[PDB]
Amino acid sequence: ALFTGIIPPVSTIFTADGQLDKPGTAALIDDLIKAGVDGLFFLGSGGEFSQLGAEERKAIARFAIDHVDRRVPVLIGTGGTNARETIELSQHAQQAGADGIVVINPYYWKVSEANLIRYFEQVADSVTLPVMLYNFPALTGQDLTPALVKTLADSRSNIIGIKDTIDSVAHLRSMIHTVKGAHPHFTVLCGYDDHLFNTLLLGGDGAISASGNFAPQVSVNLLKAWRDGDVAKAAGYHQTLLQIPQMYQLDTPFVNVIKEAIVLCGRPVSTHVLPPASPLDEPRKAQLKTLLQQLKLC
Amino acid sequence: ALFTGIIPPVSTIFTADGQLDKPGTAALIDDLIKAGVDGLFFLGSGGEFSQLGAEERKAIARFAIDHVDRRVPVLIGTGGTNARETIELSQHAQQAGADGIVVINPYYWKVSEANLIRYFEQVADSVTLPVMLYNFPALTGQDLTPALVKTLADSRSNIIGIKDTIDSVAHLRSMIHTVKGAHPHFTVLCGYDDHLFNTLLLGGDGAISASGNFAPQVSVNLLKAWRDGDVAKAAGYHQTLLQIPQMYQLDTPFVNVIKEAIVLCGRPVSTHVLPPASPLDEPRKAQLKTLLQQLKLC
Amino acid sequence: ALFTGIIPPVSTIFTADGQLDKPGTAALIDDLIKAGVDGLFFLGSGGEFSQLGAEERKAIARFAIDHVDRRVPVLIGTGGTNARETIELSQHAQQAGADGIVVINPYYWKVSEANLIRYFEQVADSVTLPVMLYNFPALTGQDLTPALVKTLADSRSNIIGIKDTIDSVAHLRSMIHTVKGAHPHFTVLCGYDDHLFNTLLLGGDGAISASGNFAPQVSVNLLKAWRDGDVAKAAGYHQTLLQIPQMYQLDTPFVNVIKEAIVLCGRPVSTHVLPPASPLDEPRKAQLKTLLQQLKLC
Amino acid sequence: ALFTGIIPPVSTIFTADGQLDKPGTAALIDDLIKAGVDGLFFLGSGGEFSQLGAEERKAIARFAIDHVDRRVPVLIGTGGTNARETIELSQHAQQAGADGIVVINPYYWKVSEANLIRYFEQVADSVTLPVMLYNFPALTGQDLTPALVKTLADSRSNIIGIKDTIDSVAHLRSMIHTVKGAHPHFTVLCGYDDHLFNTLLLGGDGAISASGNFAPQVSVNLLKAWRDGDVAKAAGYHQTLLQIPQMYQLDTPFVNVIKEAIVLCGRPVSTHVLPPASPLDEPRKAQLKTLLQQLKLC
Repeated sequence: ALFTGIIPPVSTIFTADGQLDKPGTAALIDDLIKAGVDGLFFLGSGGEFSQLGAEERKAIARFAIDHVDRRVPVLIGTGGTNARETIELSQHAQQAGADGIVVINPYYWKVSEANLIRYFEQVADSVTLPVMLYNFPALTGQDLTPALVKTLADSRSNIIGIKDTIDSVAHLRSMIHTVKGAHPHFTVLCGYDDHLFNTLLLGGDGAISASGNFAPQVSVNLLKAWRDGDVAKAAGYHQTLLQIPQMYQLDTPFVNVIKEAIVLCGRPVSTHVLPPASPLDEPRKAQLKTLLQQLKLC
Repeated sequence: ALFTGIIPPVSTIFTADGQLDKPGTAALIDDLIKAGVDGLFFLGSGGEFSQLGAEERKAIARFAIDHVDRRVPVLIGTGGTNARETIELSQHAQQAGADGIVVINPYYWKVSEANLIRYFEQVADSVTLPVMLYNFPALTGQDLTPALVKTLADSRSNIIGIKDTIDSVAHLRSMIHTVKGAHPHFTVLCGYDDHLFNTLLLGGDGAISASGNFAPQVSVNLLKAWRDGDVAKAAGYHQTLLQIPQMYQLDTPFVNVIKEAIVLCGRPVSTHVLPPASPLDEPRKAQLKTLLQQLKLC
Repeated sequence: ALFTGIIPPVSTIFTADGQLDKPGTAALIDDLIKAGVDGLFFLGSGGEFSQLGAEERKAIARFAIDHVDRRVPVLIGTGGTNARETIELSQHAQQAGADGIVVINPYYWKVSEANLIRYFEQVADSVTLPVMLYNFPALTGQDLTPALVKTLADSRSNIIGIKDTIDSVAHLRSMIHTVKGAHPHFTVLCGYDDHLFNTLLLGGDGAISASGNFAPQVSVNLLKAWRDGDVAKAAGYHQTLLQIPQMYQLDTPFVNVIKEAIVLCGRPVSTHVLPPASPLDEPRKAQLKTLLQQLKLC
Repeated sequence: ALFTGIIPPVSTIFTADGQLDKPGTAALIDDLIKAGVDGLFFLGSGGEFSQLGAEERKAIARFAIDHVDRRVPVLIGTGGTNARETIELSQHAQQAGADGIVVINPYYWKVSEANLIRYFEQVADSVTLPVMLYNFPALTGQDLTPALVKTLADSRSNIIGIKDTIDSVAHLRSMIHTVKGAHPHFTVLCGYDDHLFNTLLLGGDGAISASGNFAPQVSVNLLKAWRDGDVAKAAGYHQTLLQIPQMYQLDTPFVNVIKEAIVLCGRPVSTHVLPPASPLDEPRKAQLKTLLQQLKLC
């Protein structure tokens, strides 16, 4: 099984001019690797892919992949509405030395199931790289059901996992049973912090979640405990992870929260986010601080 | 009141290599002007804006505005998820000689109301051109309520109309009462064929709907009858417009249907559509044909 | 085709004790018959069926049927969540002299399609009377799709119509094509005032809508103009019907608004509504009056 | 803090005549008490309250309370759509010897926030008994938000808890923070098996879930291990509770499954369920058995 464990959706750090902050992004990558994460996912939802252009995405992926310099596995999110661009971005990631790609379903038109299967088979066929599906139905308006994912796993041997982003035990349980019952080594990662423990107890593989950025040690330690057979210890970390997502309510989009949390937990970076996101105000920044306090994360 | 009447969401015609087909899209523009439409909207949902890159969108806008050569008012859809690019596209449209822009709300993240208002005020401020809002909640997953639209119309004097794309008499009626009650010259256009008659009877302004492409005369004739005070004749056309939308069920996305309907109703163009959309099969094409024949549209 | 034209969902008039007001309900019934309605529907949604017990419902139906004394067709709404109670109420309706029953799908559990079909088949089999289905998904949380309705009409020859209560041209168009395509005399009635004109133009049969209570003449005169082929005259009435539904926003539930409109339009009755509905306040009554005045309904 | 811990939504056992099976129901009640549950909740969703009439409900409550004979706390589910009936049933429960009532929001009309508050306030004023709210938005179409629940707790001091029936970590977390932050001894009980562990870790109080009927020891043993500070032993039971809910997919509604699981697990009763539920077929009963085998529940 590929891309198991704790794989944070890394924030892209920008300067006040809205340009890739290389020193800041590099420093975050290095903090993460040292914290013992199992890989790194650039240009996910939290990486701000949907607010960046194609050439910015390429320059960021290239910088990120080069800086990681093969210390851990690197995933690049290459999805969008423009299918020709998805292929372009996917082929670029392979060429640039990425280890896999993460592909969201098209999220403007909710395309027919025939067109959807066709779309994923086309992007899978454009690269020799492993492909991770990305389900985030709150944003897309179109669920990748366990049956559809099994159909895709059946069709293409490089479709090898899913980031399932949903506040639903049922969806995760059903994803694991249906897809991993057919394909034991297909990887299921939850996209929310507070589902990581259940995902592992269900037979899934880890998490790609926001708190990987500012509190990686919690998910890293939970995974270690679980793999060590120390379930009480794992549950202690899960208790923290249960409370973290309160902070995400502070703004929508909450990419600003995540970066402000990185700063508060001890890594000074610029916290600039791209429009239509906006800076987090001082009150809500203070609120974020007391929440991290109250969880001993800072 | 700007941009009233019948304003088709013009299909972008592509060659089989997926490049702008210039003769084909010129031919379509010319068909539409001659059919007596009150304006033309390029790069809406049916224009395939979400499947095109920024530089493609610019070159298409340029070609289209140029070809129209001011014979009617021209609208360009400049929206997306990347707000910096929306501003870039909006400024390009103004520079290229468009008469207005149409701006959909961001449709990946469903941004907070504060961020949404801020987004629309920033793009409105980026141009000196009139701005039409674009509501399509079935695709965006975020409705632009009548109260929100009224707030925006209050905030910016260049936010001057809305394309309201919803199968809902209540939404339209409430959009007209709430916004036009405050701003009598604010333009409300429905985005569905089968609501044009109701939109007019409610005190709204016209339609930007797909059948504008292949059966413009029905809408143009309805509007002429309505403005002439001949309501039985308008309702005659409405009866045809009530039935047209059956064809949109044939595929999803149904941009392929619209282009095949252009061909069947007498204008030979490539049908090529961009991925993730795909060619309409011979069976559903035959179904389209009997439907159009049915309605005496070919 | 059974139960076509204008069939008001008659309000049940209650004294302040919460008991059936016989003189008041009688007076309403007689006004409606004199107005030229094609039938009367008791204990629909606007009839407060879900706020009444089985024995109260039996008493109301009996009173209502006897008072109509066969001068128009009578429908009784017999649905709920307790299916044994549905059969009891449906058989009582036939025994009491009703001409048909109107049955909503169960609206607590959204029961499986197999259980749903079985439910409608058992109730249809419990009586020898015409059975009209009732779709109201905003309240039930379970749409009766055109396909399912067609399956039910195929299955049982006394399943002969539907009240389709939805603000959707598509749902009404599709119900007409799918079900009436297979069953030419299957009756489709819209449940909203502002869809009556479109329903008739689509090939459907009439309406069961709240405004039949306080402004029956608008719908009655629309239907008459349409059957006379005076479409312009019909569309004039439709313009009033387009506007009426702004009053239903004044409260939820809005049975109070409907009874207050009855009084305002010239028929003094108790306004009492059953819990959890409550009295309309004075300011909202004043708003309602100016609306009715406005539309020259009083 | 009232009604904490494990409180099964007791199945109502019916003979094939659709009548209360007193020996069967009494045997179930005794198994549950002997298993060490913290209380018993009759006429919840799984108790078929919505398929029963007022007088049937009174007879069941009375029988249940008398048979329990004060050995554990007894809750009666008194809600419905008919508010007058709710008051009747709520007052009867106090009179019959119940320790508390559990009241769902009205589920036909989604009544205004003002009507809803008034509703809960008037049922809580009709009794001197503790009142538990019941949130089940998948069925009701109307969520009881943490803010509304806190408003109700602020308003009436006998409104002392909630059954929150939702597959959502966020809704449970936010209910606990909002309501228990203002009212430390307000009880939050999850309605799903697979949320019991999370509910306790969040600072909530227990569960009312279907598996309390056929596998009460799993929840009882989870709660005991947690209160003993044996978190690893609690997590082991949670792993079973994670997997149990695949059985509820076997039918909708799934009250049949629950009764068949009671039989399979060692207690022979009528499985009769009330229409529009139906018998579980032989294939699905076999599936259920292999699920219970596989979790060592029988």
